[PDB]
Amino acid sequence: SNATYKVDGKGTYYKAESASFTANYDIKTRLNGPFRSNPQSGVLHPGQTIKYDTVMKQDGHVWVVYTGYSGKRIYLPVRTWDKNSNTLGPLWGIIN
Ligand code: NA
Repeated sequence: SNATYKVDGKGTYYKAESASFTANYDIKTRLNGPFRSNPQSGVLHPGQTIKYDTVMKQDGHVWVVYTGYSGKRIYLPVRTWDKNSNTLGPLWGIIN
């Protein structure tokens, strides 16, 4: 897997990707990195749209990363990911 991703020191796969994401559920966002155990930043509600710059795979999900007003980095899970099969669940929103 991950021929066109890189991998960081926590084993998170990442690559640059510029697009928007419109949520279709209340999706919890995280501070610090793409782990559900991290401190919560907040939520996207259905119909809210963010512009992201990086896609990551960690903690059972694909995540996208964007920047808050204050400059902080915010990590948003968008679908499930199975690492051993290299397959993805359905998106929880709309890309672009
Ligand atoms: Na992991």
